[PDB]
Amino acid sequence: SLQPPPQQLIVQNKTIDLPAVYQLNGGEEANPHAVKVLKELLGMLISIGEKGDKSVRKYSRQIPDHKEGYYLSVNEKEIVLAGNDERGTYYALQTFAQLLKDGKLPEVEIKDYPSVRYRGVVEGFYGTPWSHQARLSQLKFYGKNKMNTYIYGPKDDPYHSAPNWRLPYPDKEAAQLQELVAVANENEVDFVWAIHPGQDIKWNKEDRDLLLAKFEKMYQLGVRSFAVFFNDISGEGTNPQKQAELLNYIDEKFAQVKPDINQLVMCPTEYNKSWSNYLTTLGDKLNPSIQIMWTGDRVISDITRDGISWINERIKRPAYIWWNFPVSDYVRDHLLLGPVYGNDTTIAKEMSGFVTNPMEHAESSKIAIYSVASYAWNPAKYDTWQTWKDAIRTILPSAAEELECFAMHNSDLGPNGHGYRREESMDIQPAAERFLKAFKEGKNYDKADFETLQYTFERMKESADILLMNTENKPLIVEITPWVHQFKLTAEMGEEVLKMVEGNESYFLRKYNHVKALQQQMFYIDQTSNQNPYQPGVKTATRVIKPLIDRTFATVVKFFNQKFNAHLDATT
Ligand SMILES: CC1=[NH+][C@H]2[C@@H](O1)O[C@H](CO)[C@@H](O)[C@@H]2O
Ligand SMILES: [Ca+2]
Repeated sequence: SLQPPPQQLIVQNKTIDLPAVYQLNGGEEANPHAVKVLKELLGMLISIGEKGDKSVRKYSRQIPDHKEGYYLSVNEKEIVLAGNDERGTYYALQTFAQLLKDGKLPEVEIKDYPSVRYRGVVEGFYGTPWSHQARLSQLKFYGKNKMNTYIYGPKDDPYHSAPNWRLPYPDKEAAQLQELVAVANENEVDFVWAIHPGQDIKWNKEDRDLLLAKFEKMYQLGVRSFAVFFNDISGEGTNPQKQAELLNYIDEKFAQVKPDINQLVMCPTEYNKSWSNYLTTLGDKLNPSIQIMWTGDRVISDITRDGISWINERIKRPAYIWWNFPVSDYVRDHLLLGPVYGNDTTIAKEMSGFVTNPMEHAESSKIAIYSVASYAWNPAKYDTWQTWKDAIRTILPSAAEELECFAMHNSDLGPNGHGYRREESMDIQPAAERFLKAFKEGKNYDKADFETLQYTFERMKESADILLMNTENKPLIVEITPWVHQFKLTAEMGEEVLKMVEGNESYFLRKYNHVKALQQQMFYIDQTSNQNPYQPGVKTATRVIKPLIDRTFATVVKFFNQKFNAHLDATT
């Protein structure tokens, strides 16, 4: 199992021992970051190097001729880790580290390279920006999954957006950015520093000079890739001719002047199909090397063949995709922990880049991020479900089943202004649907369904309790804890409500009162946890499980009230 899966893989059904004695050719000429991964993992010859190095001369026809490509070979006689370029060598090592299992390797031959040129993450959501420690952890994770791109653009950073985009970062923060940049470098990730000036930009010399001075300060802190964001603004900063002129100016006086600038990227104001001469003005005027970002047919959407042709026709270049999932900044009471799916797997050539805007919950986003990394590297082989399982097992190996259970009932967004939904709880959804119907109509429910609902609530309780106490990824557990409490409460409510379904008039009373107490505890968590100004609270298992419970409760309470002439409160 390899994530992302390589372009080409031939496996020989033999295994070799990681050599106790070995001879390393190329250690001094190969990418230092790749050599470092190799030595920590470690007579038999091992050859490491970039094409052009004396170490790998014998394999140069083996090395794929692609940016970031690599040839990797393991057999009983030798090991070869040969990049087409320095980052390709590092990528060989990240594949190599996954082959190693118990001091053993399979005999293989891999030729690999990314299908999409830029792959990664844009921290571009509304809400609490990622902590410094969060970001350090992200960048290690990106290099492991061959994501080469991190776009730094937290809407609420005042040195990124209006009005202090004009001011150098204060010393403390600048030292932090500088560390991020060094750590990105170590993990072969391009730190792309974004600026968001359009809300108060003046199309004059004063503001244009300030923007270049700011980019120059960022250059001094090590930054080598840059973006200019014009998303979600109003006023004169939306002018497409002015924007293109600015980006072209930046390109002419900065990106073409410095020896080593990599990505120059812009996010347009009209960044999705439903929100549109703006696009053709940019496509025609903006220098061809400059990237243009795009979220799809709507603010939140998945990328289709027709959707991507539509945009590429207007911008006159392959669109650099900003995918708004798992971003939850418009449904902040939900965690979106489901599979990444819905994106067309045959359009790699029609995109310059593919990044995912994640949740404010950094560790919880690694499930989707790991999947996006898999998809963007090798879309033709992208496997939604398997990759979601591999993500979870990679992130929490000590409690993989429990995180799966929690994530599979924490996927949908609930009703929202963007109209964007995800599947959730599909496993039990038939059994749920059948159970509910047998009440609506007044018939006997199938027993197997009752038990499947029991088993589901039980596994939910187990997973909640185990996740709470897990110490392998504490930051993850801190992020999800309030939803964990609420998820456990849901499961307990579920067990008690089913017990109410199985008839004693005094037993039913105990169980009803118990359920009233559980509802109250859930109200309390919803009223005191995650109290943001927009979608306060904590909602979990909303698509299928919570309605199933609430409906079943309202039904059985009604039957009871009709039977014993009582007036129990049937609300939820
Ligand atoms: C390009 C773009 N910018 C906005 C918009 O898409 O919607 C996102 C999700 O609500 C939000 O996070 C982002 O800041
Ligand atoms: Ca070299």
